[PDB]
Amino acid sequence: GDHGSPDSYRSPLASRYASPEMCFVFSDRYKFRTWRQLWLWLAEAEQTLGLPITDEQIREMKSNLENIDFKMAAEEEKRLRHDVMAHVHTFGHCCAAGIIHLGATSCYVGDNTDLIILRNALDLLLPKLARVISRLADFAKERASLPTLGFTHFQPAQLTTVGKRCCLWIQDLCMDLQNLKRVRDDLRFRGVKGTTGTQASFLQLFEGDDHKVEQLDKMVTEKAGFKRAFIITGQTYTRKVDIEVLSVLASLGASVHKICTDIRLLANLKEMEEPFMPYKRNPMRSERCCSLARHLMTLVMDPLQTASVQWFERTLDDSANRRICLAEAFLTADTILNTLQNISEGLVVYPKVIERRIRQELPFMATENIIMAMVKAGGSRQDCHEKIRVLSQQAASVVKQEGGDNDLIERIQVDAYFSPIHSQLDHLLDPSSFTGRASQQVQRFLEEEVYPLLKPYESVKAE
Amino acid sequence: GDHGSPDSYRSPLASRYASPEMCFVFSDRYKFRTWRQLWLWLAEAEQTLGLPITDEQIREMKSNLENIDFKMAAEEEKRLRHDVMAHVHTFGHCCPKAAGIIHLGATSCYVGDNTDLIILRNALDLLLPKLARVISRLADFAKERASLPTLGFTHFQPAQLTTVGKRCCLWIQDLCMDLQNLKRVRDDLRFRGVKGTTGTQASFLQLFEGDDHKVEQLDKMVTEKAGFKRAFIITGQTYTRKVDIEVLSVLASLGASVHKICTDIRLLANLKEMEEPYKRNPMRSERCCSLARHLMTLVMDPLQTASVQWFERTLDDSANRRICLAEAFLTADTILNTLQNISEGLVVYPKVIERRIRQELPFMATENIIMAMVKAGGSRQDCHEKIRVLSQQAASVVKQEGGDNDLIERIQVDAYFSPIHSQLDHLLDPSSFTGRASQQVQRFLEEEVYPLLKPY
Amino acid sequence: GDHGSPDSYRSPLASRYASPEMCFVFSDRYKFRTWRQLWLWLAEAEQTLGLPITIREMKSNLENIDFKMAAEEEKRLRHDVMAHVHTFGHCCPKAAGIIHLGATSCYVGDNTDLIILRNALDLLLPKLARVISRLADFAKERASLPTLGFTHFQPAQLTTVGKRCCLWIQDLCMDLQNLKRVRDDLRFRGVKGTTGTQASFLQLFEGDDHKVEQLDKMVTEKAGFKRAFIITGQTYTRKVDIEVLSVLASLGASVHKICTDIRLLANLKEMEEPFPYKRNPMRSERCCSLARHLMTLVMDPLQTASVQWFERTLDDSANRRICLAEAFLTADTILNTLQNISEGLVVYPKVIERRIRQELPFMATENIIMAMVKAGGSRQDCHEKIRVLSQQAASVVKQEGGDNDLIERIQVDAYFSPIHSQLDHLLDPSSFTGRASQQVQRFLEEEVYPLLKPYE
Amino acid sequence: GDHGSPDSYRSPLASRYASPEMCFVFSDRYKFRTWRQLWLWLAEAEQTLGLPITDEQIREMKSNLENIDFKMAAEEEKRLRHDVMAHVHTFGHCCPKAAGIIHLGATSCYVGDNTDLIILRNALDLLLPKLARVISRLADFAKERASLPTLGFTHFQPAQLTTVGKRCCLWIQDLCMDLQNLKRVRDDLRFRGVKGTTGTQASFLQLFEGDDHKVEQLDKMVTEKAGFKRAFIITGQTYTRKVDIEVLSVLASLGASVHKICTDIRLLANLKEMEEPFYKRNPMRSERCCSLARHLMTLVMDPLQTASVQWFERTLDDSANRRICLAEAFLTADTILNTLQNISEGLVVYPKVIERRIRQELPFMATENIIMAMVGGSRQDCHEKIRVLSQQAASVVKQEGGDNDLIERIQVDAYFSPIHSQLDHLLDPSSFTGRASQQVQRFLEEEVYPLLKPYES
Ligand SMILES: Nc1ncnc2c1ncn2[C@@H]1O[C@H](COP(=O)(O)O)[C@@H](O)[C@H]1O
Ligand SMILES: Nc1ncnc2c1ncn2[C@@H]1O[C@H](COP(=O)(O)O)[C@@H](O)[C@H]1O
Ligand SMILES: Nc1ncnc2c1ncn2[C@@H]1O[C@H](COP(=O)(O)O)[C@@H](O)[C@H]1O
Ligand SMILES: Nc1ncnc2c1ncn2[C@@H]1O[C@H](COP(=O)(O)O)[C@@H](O)[C@H]1O
Ligand SMILES: [Cl-]
Ligand SMILES: [Cl-]
Ligand SMILES: [Cl-]
Ligand SMILES: [Cl-]
Repeated sequence: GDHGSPDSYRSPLASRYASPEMCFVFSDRYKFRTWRQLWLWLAEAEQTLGLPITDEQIREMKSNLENIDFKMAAEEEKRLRHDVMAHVHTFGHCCAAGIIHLGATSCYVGDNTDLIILRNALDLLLPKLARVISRLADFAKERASLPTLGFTHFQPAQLTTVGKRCCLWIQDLCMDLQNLKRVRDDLRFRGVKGTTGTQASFLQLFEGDDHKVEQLDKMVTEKAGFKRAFIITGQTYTRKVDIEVLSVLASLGASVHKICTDIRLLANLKEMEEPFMPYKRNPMRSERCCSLARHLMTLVMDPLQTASVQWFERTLDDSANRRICLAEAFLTADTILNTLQNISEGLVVYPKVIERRIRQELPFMATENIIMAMVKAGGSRQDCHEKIRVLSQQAASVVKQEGGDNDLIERIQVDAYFSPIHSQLDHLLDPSSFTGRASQQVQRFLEEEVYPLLKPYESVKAE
Repeated sequence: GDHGSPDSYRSPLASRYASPEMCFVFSDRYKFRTWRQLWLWLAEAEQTLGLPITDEQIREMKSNLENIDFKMAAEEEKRLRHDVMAHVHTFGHCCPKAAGIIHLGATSCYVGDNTDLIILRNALDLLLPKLARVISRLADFAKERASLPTLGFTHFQPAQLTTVGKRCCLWIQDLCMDLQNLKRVRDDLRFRGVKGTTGTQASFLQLFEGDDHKVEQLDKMVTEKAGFKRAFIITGQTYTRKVDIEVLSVLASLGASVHKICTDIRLLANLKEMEEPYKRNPMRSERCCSLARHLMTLVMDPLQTASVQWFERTLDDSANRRICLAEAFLTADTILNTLQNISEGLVVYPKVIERRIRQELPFMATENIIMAMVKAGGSRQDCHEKIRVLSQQAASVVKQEGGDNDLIERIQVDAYFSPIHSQLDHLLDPSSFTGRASQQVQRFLEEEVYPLLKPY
Repeated sequence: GDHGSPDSYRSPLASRYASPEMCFVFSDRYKFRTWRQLWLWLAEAEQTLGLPITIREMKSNLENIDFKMAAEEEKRLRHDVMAHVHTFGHCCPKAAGIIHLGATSCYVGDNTDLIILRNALDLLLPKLARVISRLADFAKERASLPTLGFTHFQPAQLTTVGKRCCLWIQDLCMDLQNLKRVRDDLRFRGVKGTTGTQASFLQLFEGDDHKVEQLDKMVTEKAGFKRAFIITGQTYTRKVDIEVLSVLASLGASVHKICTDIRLLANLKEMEEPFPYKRNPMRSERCCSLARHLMTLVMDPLQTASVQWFERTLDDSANRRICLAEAFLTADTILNTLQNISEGLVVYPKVIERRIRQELPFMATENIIMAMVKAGGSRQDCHEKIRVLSQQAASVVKQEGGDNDLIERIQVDAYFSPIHSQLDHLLDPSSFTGRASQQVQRFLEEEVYPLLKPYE
Repeated sequence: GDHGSPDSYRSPLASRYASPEMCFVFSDRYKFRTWRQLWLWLAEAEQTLGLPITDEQIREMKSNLENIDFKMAAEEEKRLRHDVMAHVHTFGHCCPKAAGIIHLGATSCYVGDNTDLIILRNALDLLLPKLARVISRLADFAKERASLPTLGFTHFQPAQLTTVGKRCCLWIQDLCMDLQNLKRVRDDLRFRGVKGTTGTQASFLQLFEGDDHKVEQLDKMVTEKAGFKRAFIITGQTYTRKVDIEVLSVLASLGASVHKICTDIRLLANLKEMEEPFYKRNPMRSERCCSLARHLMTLVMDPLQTASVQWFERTLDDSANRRICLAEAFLTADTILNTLQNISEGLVVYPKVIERRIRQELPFMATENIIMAMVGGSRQDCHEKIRVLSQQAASVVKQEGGDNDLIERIQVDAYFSPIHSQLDHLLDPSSFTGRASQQVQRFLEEEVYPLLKPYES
């Protein structure tokens, strides 16, 4: 087992889905290395502020951040039924021992690690989402002027373009990118707060010096790479934070489910397919994204409920739930972005299928323009409307009652009434003349909104 | 290793929480051995109904149900991008004589769906006795404490006395509703059987040269081999994903029951009236609420999934079900194992309970005091007013001074209540305020609980 | 006015969606009438058990509800049940003293909610049965009409229009069984006192437990319920609300799936909702919209039950006013709308036929190979030859936007001369539907009609 | 009547809970007045950009924005089975000159969607001041009570003392995050504008005879008339239903905050340490807040599911759901904030009840400082001797239902002779509250007051 024995349950998010990078962020090695990192930082800062901590103690700790004895820690945890003290012991064993965790409570490691993990998990998602957006934007640009049947109520509607529709998709994902970046940036550090949030043990440690306590809190926050620490906590950071993070993943799920549902419907229509020659192909990656996106939406109710029933300075009914929902929300989001990147790399378009479908539907939407051209030729709008209405009903009935191709244009051609227009008919039915401002909209959107958001991710010159 | 390297995420449900039995039911070994079992049962039934399958082919399959080369299946899935096809191939590799007849006529869901149904039913069967055992233990506690008065709480404020056992029956009753729900869903679970790519059995009909009777026989025979009483007549490719709603909905409701019970226990621990088996934290109860919450959340997965299945099925159910079905059962198992341990060891502190009743009961006793004063030949009008002023004073000592409730002491030295003084002991006997609590416990256990547990 | 002024928010469920019958079940008039009806049943039973009571000015004033007075009382007391005892007592001067004799507020509040829930289920059941019956008529009508099967919303082994309708019918039949079980299993709260201990009643009957049990039996029987709880706190267990809204949520999932399928078939022009060029399946869209809210709402009672403390907390009350009515008014609307969709549902066989003509040839190549082998050809060779023609046809379709000409390519090819005479029969769509039509028949005879018989 | 007759279901959110102002924002009068406002603005802008619309047509529409014939609209809707077309016809009745130009070029969503956006923003602007007031009132209380020791609770068991004001800061902090969220969502809300049937503006482009600049300017002009800084460039028929998730998710999070705060107050009410403003009193307002906050949380699943299954340029399966969830979420949030303002206005505290509970629990928390004070004694010996006294004190409390007599046991014991002199001082409750008071002062100065300064009036 690197994901373990097949003789016991193994989470598919670990064993089947998420990237090894995100799997590692939520691994026990990452967690426990981070606990040691935090104890190292507490030591460093406690020394600076005058506590009795030698340079030598700080070096032996720094030298053993990664040398974690998991068999030992498991045995100690089993005996003490307390994970942090088990790790204090184990870290002391290879180390500095008497001053590890000096003055701190358990959440100094547990809760601050959770915050580092959440932020690092966001930092993994962000470039992946930007890559998907960038890949879709290339597609939108390429296909900006390609007419395609519009759909409202999934019924034929005013033509759009393949690239304009792709912009609906991109825009939602751009809102996600802004949301994730905001949440990542605004995440605050718990810091040093004590059992109930009052910093009592640290205040005793610093012999009543409130300013040394405030300095320590700022120092560990800065070492952890956070710009801001909470002033106010109970035992832990407010679980409202977990709602904020999972809500943004839930809304990302909704965007992806919509996008991948559209692609599935386009695949049925044979207009677009997932990246690669068999005649029948199933949109399995999009089906998978929808399946996983749904679980992201579902999971938002976990942190909403948890926060709602936290009592006072903390109840421990948050712990098991968070171990599952935070890790699994991010493993799920990771998988979805990885798959969606793959989807976005070489979407297959069939312009001749799209054209055929337009040829079958457009004439029903062209009748106003035909009416205008007759009236421009000095015809009667009224008479023309009545006549064209009857031809259209007849064409529609051939389609449904006979299962034939649409013959409206043929009907108009052999009708002498429309003789003043027969020479304009090809021009009047040119699909590019029905797509409104779709291509211009693509260009403006990409220039004004999409590329500026992508500029921090970019990662040839005139000479 | 067994649970994997510490360099990946490892589910807490596997490594921390659930029993080995439930973890085994949701293991890849059990899943794939069951795929092979289903292929064996298909071959046996098909041979019986006249298809060209040999005893040697059958013996080969039977001999290799557990002999699963997980490495080969992983490689072949990477190549084929199809999990069932990968396992058909892998099973044909260790069963070369049988290779050509494995999966004959079937679509992938034949093994996938039917195995999930077998797993769901077996998971229900592990839960049901554990739930019965929790109910039995709480029933014993309820009988033992049926007559033990305790302060009633409405709005979490002092109310008409109950008994420790009577309150316990609130917990038990919800859990009995859960036992009944789980049993009904278990007994009512139908097998998908043999249905074909779109549910029409077209492949099987062709194999049997248009003999509809043989197709129906095949469906009956695999169903019976699988230990199910009934198969669907109607399916698309999959069994209706409405089934997953039915199963996870009863688990969600069980989560709500547990969350409430364990909330009350956590409050009782604050009150120092009851504890789980000087600072002592109700951590098992906290863990149960925490996991019960997840059980409730998960119900939204199958509701959504079934709502957007298109036609004879879409594959957007598959990843989701891999996550939620196992998680729901592992979560439920864990709660019931933990609740078993809580139920085994509940400690009651009667002296604390009695102290609290003595602090609160005098304020609820004023009516009784009036009636005795009245029957002694006193003014219902005047006795109310006299007692009300003493009560206002006593209430101020409690809230304004943080003092003990001295309402009875007040009445004892007030001569207007002379007719009543001899009776005060008896007028404030907490046993006389519990209404029918203890009788309710006895009737409930005899009429409702014991009969439900008799089968376990 | 009847739905109020347009200058405030008015629920669309009342003003736009639900039937007047369902609206009236969740009306204040129905609610407060039932309060008085309960008060009459309480006084009647109390008299039969010998309390001091002679009932007719109560039975007189069941409908004579002075809403103006009651609102003034409630402002004054900030307690709805208190307000209506005073009001009913105002118009009932002869009985004011004996109204609510012994009871806590939940005697009217909670039992009325159970009466309302059961009456609401009783409005839904016939509606659901009727929809099922209409869909069954349609399934039988179209049992043999071949239609393109769909998995992943890609072409798959043919089904029939009627067989696909059976997928929809089955999910609804499960809903009908669920709704009937919950209706039949609903227990009355009866007479239970403030914390569930019947202390006030025990007192009233001077310690006679038997009479308290009898009273409880009597009011339950008067309310038309078979069974009361033995065990309650102040209220019936809010687990009941989970059981009810969960079955509604599952109904929403069924309906959302069915109406999604209809919307897809509407895009394909194979089906249309009953009678401009553009035809939109707006009733099916509305059903999906509302079904979605029905699934959403299950999280309300789940959360509520999970955080009820001890013998009850009042944080259930506002929530239940919203979610219970809304769930039933939503479900009423969906059933009404779905009935309307079923009535005149339009099928276009020639559209269905044309699409099968475009897709079936790609699924027919195995049968053509078999016919050629039978004519003494190589399986392998024939496969290669038909593969090249199939790729040509697929390119016409996807690369050129043409009609599928595979059958024509085979017809004009001399290699396939041994089966040219058989092609028309080899491509007969009815020969590709497997057991679809027989399954419709078996399902309707064994499962649907027996289920509907009781609703005849 | 005003909320309708008692013979039908009447939403309790209208009839029983929400403020009349929020009820008005989600009323039909407001909705259909706003549809008319949007039609007028469209006509003004189109006229300016050169379409054949006259001043008297504009004046006619302007004169009739409130003159809504609801009976006629209902009859038209029963006839047309379409709400926007019914209202176009009905407006055209009271505006006969303008009738032919009402809705020119627009699709139905031009009024429906833009009105919803105006409504969401106006609803957000009604909540924000209410939330600010709650925060202010709690901040006042937190400052007053900043140094009042009270038992800390983890796992709802005795823990290191906090203060009444510090604990209040937990509540205030969550609500400040809500205030920031609501403001953000409000400020970032974009207008749908003029987009056409599938969002391509084809109809407008043709009206302007192919002049893209005119189409772009029309969209800008209506957006500016509606008081929005920014319009979408990209839409289908509708604004993206992701917007509805963004708004209801912030409301759901506020529900979570409120549920937690009011759960704490209900627990304090049990302990008799704090009560809601004016012997047995029930925290019924806090209970109702929890009840409604729960519904606000539940509602988040509606928009999530809706957005997830919107096909292409839109499907109509959003419409009925949005009629219910958007109004209800806001009417629920309104009610909660109205009630919470009342709860926050005069919280009752009982210091002597608080003090007694601290006296019962603090000895068990003070044992470390006793050992420190003894340690010129022995850390090992003092710890073993103090342990047995704590076992004796704990069994009195639990097994015998008595008062905590640990301090007495120490006082009588000759061993602790050298510490008896300082025992009162060692058990001073203010010495156990850590930095609670200072944390409150810094929080209020740094984080809360600056957030509230924009709401001074
Ligand atoms: N106040 C606390 N803060 C942090 N961890 C705790 C606290 N109390 C107990 N624990 C430990 O945290 C872990 C919780 O386990 P679980 O419920 O499985 O997440 C166990 O090791 C507990 O012993
Ligand atoms: N119609 C089908 N029935 C069963 N399994 C399928 C079907 N189509 C594809 N699969 C396979 O099902 C698995 C789905 O993977 P996941 O989405 O990760 O659960 C993949 O290996 C697919 O190739
Ligand atoms: N124990 C109780 N049983 C029944 N109703 C109560 C109880 N306590 C208060 N009430 C009333 O129940 C109603 C709750 O209103 P709401 O929270 O708006 O549903 C109010 O009129 C309360 O005064
Ligand atoms: N494409 C559309 N855009 C806006 N409204 C529409 C559209 N199609 C239909 N409607 C109308 O929108 C309303 C939807 O009503 P409901 O489904 O009850 O919310 C009905 O009056 C419909 O006729
Ligand atoms: Cl700390
Ligand atoms: Cl099968
Ligand atoms: Cl009662
Ligand atoms: Cl528009």
